[PDB]
Amino acid sequence: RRFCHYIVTMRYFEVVILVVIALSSIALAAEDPVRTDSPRNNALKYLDYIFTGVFTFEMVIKMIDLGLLLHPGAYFRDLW
Ligand SMILES: CC(C)CCC[C@@H](C)[C@H]1CC[C@H]2[C@@H]3CC=C4C[C@@H](OC(=O)CCC(=O)O)CC[C@]4(C)[C@H]3CC[C@]12C
Repeated sequence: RRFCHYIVTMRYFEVVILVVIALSSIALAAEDPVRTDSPRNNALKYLDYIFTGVFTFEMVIKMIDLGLLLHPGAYFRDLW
């Protein structure tokens, strides 16, 4: 399945990741600090669920494809 992981990251995947990043940044900029229970916060929290799911899916794909700290050139070998 590692070849599938390699091919998924190339199937226009960076653009989708960037779109998710931008939309989640706008979602962060749209929160209401003072009204902690207003419906806007309720919608943005669902948006945050979606963005968290997408990001953790990408992170798991990266773990599987590149491998953990066991060797250089893998996950945790970058601060990013
Ligand atoms: C090149 C990059 C840095 C562009 C940056 C643009 C956005 C990061 C910022 C600029 C001003 C922000 C907006 C300022 C406050 C509003 C109102 C906010 O809530 C409302 O619509 C008011 C109605 C209500 O409170 O119920 C929704 C998000 C929004 C559009 C924000 C969306 C994100 C915005 C567009």
